[PDB]
Amino acid sequence: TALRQQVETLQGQVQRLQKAFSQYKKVELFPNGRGVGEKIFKTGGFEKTFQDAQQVCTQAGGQMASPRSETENEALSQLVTAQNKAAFLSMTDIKTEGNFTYPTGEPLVYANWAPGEPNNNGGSSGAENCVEIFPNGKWNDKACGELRLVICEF
Amino acid sequence: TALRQQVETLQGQVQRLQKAFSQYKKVELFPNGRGVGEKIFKTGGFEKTFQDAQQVCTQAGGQMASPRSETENEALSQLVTAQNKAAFLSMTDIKTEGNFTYPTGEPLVYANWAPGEPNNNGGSSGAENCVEIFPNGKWNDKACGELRLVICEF
Amino acid sequence: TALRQQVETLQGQVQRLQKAFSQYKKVELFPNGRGVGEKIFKTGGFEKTFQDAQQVCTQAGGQMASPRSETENEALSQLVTAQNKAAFLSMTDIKTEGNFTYPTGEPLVYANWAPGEPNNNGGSSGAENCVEIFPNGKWNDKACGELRLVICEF
Ligand SMILES: *[C@@H]1O[C@H](CO)[C@@H](O[C@@H]2O[C@H](CO)[C@@H](O[C@@H]3O[C@H](CO[C@H]4O[C@H](CO)[C@@H](O)[C@H](O)[C@@H]4O[C@@H]4O[C@H](CO)[C@@H](O)[C@H](O)[C@H]4NC(C)=O)[C@@H](O)[C@H](O)[C@@H]3O)[C@H](O)[C@H]2NC(C)=O)[C@H](O)[C@H]1NC(C)=O
Ligand SMILES: *[C@@H]1O[C@H](CO)[C@@H](O[C@@H]2O[C@H](CO)[C@@H](O[C@@H]3O[C@H](CO[C@H]4O[C@H](CO)[C@@H](O)[C@H](O)[C@@H]4O[C@@H]4O[C@H](CO)[C@@H](O)[C@H](O)[C@H]4NC(C)=O)[C@@H](O)[C@H](O)[C@@H]3O)[C@H](O)[C@H]2NC(C)=O)[C@H](O)[C@H]1NC(C)=O
Ligand SMILES: *[C@@H]1O[C@H](CO)[C@@H](O[C@@H]2O[C@H](CO)[C@@H](O[C@@H]3O[C@H](CO[C@H]4O[C@H](CO)[C@@H](O)[C@H](O)[C@@H]4O[C@@H]4O[C@H](CO)[C@@H](O)[C@H](O)[C@H]4NC(C)=O)[C@@H](O)[C@H](O)[C@@H]3O)[C@H](O)[C@H]2NC(C)=O)[C@H](O)[C@H]1NC(C)=O
Ligand SMILES: [Ca+2]
Ligand SMILES: [Ca+2]
Ligand SMILES: [Ca+2]
Ligand SMILES: [Ca+2]
Ligand SMILES: [Ca+2]
Ligand SMILES: [Ca+2]
Repeated sequence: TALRQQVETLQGQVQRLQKAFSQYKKVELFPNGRGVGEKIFKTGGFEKTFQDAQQVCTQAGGQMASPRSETENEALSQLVTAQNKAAFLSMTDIKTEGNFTYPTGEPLVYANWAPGEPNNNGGSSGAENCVEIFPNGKWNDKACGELRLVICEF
Repeated sequence: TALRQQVETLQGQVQRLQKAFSQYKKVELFPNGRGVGEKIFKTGGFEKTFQDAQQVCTQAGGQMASPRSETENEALSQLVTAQNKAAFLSMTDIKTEGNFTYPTGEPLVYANWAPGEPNNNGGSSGAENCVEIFPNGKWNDKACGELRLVICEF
Repeated sequence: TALRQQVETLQGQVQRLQKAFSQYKKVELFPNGRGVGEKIFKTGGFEKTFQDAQQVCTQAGGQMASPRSETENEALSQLVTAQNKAAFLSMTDIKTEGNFTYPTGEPLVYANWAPGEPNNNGGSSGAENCVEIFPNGKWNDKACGELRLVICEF
């Protein structure tokens, strides 16, 4: 009976927590984050080389963005559009040229290459083994040593 | 009895959640957010026309700021003061000139017009049917096509 | 029995809350925050005098940073490194020259003074009674009237 009073009080605390949490997720993601399913993408609003971006995302507790669907890709395109800066994705063809994989090593389940890309031609930058996403959502292979918007996936 | 052990464990988890949540609300609102009652105002730190600001706030899961009291208005004034940029509020007199309403269509329950305002005179901008808030908290009717600080209400 | 169903449902809600909360802490701290133990440090990304920084942190619900260990100090150094701007710490020697204390008045349990510091010589700024932290983590006594990165502790 007293136990009953305790779980009804827990129900009220839990529901208030859920309400307040729904609100603070929306507050937190405004404006530099987007949620898709269980994933959250968030930009730090600065640019780094691919290598430094990788360290930054891991150190923060996440990883670089691996868009596995149109919906996830659109969310990233929304972030780079707002920031007006193209962002590095997680994927590279470093192990095998022309074959872009996630950092786990599996092949892409989704791809949105711009016309003509990937082309592995960064001019004076040499080969292009990383991937940038444009405001329109399209992808281009870019040299990993370039500076691009950092977006992390959590 | 075992059930008793389970709710006492729930009590501990709930309380730790409440403690950590109180802290992460303060962390999140620092420095671009303010809480007042059940409302949270947060600025994105960029400027947009009223129309674009409306889309941005809705898309993010909220709406534009509708200050219904002195306390809510002060919180907004704190945000525009920090950003040093005047912000659009939610209210317009688009439906009826001189009669400012919330987006629901109800009349203001609170108003803080600067001296002489509203005046519906944006010079070359034409009529003024939206509302900007100044660092001092005072209001001026401004053309909706101007760019002003975006603050959203959640 | 029905009570049993209610606490098992609470267990599921609590665990989902804990999972989502772990994720939104990491999202929130990226990139301007760091957690150490029960503390969270977060920079606002602007500069203020020591006096104004104190007001800002208190008003936000926290206080200025009081690094009490190497780990806490490193977290601050990570924030000023990212921002490329030295930050004020909480400690002053205002009450007694050469004796730096926390705002509670207790002496430092940890210190990381740069070589030669503290020296109480701000040139035209006069005496130096506050403390700045550099990107390398080292400390220098600086005049309290200077503008430095604002980091708050929550
Ligand atoms: C770029 O480089 C990568 C790395 O080598 C290559 O990745 C491979 O892509 C192929 C083609 O789609 C893919 O094969 C398909 O796998 C599907 C899923 O089932 C497979 O994995 C499960 C485990 O999750 C196994 O239990 C299944 O039996 C399948 O096992 C695969 O079998 C093949 C031999 O038939 C073997 O070569 C693979 O190593 C092995 N994979 C794994 C993970 O065990 C199937 O439904 C479908 O029918 C295909 O078999 C394969 O999984 C990828 N390999 C790896 C290592 O991930 C790309 O081929 C290459 N090129 C491109 C264009 O991306
Ligand atoms: C600017 O433009 C707007 C839109 O037309 C006008 O808004 C109206 O403001 C008036 C004046 O304050 C306001 O009337 C007061 O309403 C108070 C609340 O009670 C009313 O609403 C409840 C429901 O919440 C009803 O159950 C009550 O019976 C009241 O109903 C109102 O009755 C009047 C006729 O007497 C009718 O014209 C209204 O449409 C109707 N409102 C609603 C929502 O049902 C009362 O305590 C108080 O005594 C006043 O009656 C009225 O509610 C506003 N109308 C709307 C559509 O929201 C402004 O008049 C106009 N000018 C300014 C200066 O803002
Ligand atoms: C800069 O300015 C400050 C402010 O005056 C001075 O702070 C003092 O530092 C000393 C030296 O370390 C420190 O004394 C040590 O305290 C340790 C902890 O135990 C003391 O506090 C507990 C309560 O938490 C008491 O129950 C203990 O009995 C100790 O009490 C202290 O006793 C001394 C007399 O023996 C007395 O003068 C203190 O006021 C008193 N402190 C308190 C808080 O009650 C001990 O383990 C250790 O053996 C030392 O005694 C002392 O606590 C600090 N005082 C204050 C007010 O915080 C610095 O000396 C000065 N210089 C520097 C270099 O920082
Ligand atoms: Ca390549
Ligand atoms: Ca290319
Ligand atoms: Ca008007
Ligand atoms: Ca006006
Ligand atoms: Ca001094
Ligand atoms: Ca000095």
